[PDB]
Amino acid sequence: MFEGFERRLVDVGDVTINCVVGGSGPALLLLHGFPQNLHMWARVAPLLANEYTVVCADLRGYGGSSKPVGAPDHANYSFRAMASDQRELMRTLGFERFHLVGHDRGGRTGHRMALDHPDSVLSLAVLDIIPTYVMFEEVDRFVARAYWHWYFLQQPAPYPEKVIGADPDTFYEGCLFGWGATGADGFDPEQLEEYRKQWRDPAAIHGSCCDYRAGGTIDFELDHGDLGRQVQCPALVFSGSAGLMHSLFEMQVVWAPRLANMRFASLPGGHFFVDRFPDDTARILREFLSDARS
Amino acid sequence: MFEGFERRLVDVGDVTINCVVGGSGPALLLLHGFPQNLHMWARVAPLLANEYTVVCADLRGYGGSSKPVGAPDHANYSFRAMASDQRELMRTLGFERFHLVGHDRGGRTGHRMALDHPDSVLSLAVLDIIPTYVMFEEVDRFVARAYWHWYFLQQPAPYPEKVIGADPDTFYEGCLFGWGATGADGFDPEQLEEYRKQWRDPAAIHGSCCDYRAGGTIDFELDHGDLGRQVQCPALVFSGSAGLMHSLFEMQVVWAPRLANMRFASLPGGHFFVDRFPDDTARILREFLSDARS
Ligand SMILES: [Mg+2]
Ligand SMILES: [Mg+2]
Repeated sequence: MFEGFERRLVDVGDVTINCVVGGSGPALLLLHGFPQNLHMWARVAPLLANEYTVVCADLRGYGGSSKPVGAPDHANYSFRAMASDQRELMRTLGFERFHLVGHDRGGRTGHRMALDHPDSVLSLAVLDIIPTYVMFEEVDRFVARAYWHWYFLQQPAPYPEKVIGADPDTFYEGCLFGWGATGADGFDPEQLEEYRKQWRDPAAIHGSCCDYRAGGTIDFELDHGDLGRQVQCPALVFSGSAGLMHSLFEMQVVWAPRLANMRFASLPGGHFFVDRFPDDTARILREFLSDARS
Repeated sequence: MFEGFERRLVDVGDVTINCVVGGSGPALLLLHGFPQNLHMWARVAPLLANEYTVVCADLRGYGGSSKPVGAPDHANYSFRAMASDQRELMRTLGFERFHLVGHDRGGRTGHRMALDHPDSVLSLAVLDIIPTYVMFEEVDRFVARAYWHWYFLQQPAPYPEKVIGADPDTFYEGCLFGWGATGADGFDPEQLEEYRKQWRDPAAIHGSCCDYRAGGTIDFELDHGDLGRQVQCPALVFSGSAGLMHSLFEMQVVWAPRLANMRFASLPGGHFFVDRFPDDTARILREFLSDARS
């Protein structure tokens, strides 16, 4: 995978970020989510590398990046800290400004990065997510059941860590395959093994739990404080139209207040649509990036 | 434990209910909750047996009672089904009417039994619970985090079953001890070993998960249909004042619309106060039962 891309472990502040870099053209940072890592972009990145310098990076707590022990207030795993790492990675790789695409946690990191450092983000695509603030503030019995892990993973360490660690493949496969009878079909075998191998690392089990602890505390408070602001660069809300999120919330409604320049796109898949629709994901991203740059 | 009590496995229809019976005087049925069984009453029952014929029974899906495979609609684990079993158990043991005390799932079973067969329940004590309907209709980010298991346990079989199955002791200890520093202290070793035998039983892991799946579906719907109806017999709302519940809800507010004759009592413990305050629990239940009968 990532034939021809340079593989780099870059020290940024107090953590090291694992990434692959390939291509030429404007920089494009692709950030993964849970329970995955930069390998979710194994097919999409090579397709866009004919026009962009594509960087796929692992968020702190995931894949090959540092996984520090979470602080009692979880602040070292807020999206502000996660975004800072990635923005500094890009600056180190020589890119002061860059386009950003983020799925799941990576989209949340991107949203926070655009609010914290508007000048660094040329465009923002958030894949299959609604704002973290809305997820919690408007939770109801249906949202809490669908997103049960948003609450289980917030339990104090080391409880989720020990429960997950007793059989991580079973635990994460549930988060990845979800409950449809299609469920595991469609994942590329090679990318799926990268999710498996990397998630069995107890330090990554811990780091991802800390990301979720922060989400419901520090991130929620930071997001609350920024409700009077909008992301100003061109933005794309890109959803899996056959997924649970597209079904419980209206994209326009939850995002319009956060994005000053918003476009929409969807593919007929679920939350992990990038895994099943690599080529079409690359196509939609390329069209949006072209629109953004115009 | 339960010295002098008779052990009975009683067929009530399509399930068999495990119970112990002791004492003399009016019938008193004590129903346990999650993640426990009739042994949570090992100290309280002998104290009350000097004035009541005390029956401590295992709910279907728990302890030594039948644990059928959950139906796709979870109806065989509704509180209506669980209540029917216990009312028939009492009738078979010779009692058409009895006092009822329930903690956690057992209190939910009791509320539903009083709504479905008011003439069979002479008095109803609900221990450390607020109504199922409220738990779900008024959920917010704090409630969902505190009662995360109400959402994890609703995930489709066999997922929670396999996650829990990999390390039952770690999973249920977190449910029983909680996150506080004095979490594990103060549980009687003998009673704890009986809860543990259940924790490790795959059929009980499944049964309890199905109880939670029904609670969020069939039970919520049945309860919705009965809003406005109040149980008429004397009732006691008995809570652990040092616990989470007492902290997020007001007992008066959530129970008043459900109980026409309501009294209150509390002990300075958490959700599992019965384990820590057997003598005082019996004292309070004795005082309430006397008041009820008078
Ligand atoms: Mg976070
Ligand atoms: Mg039930």
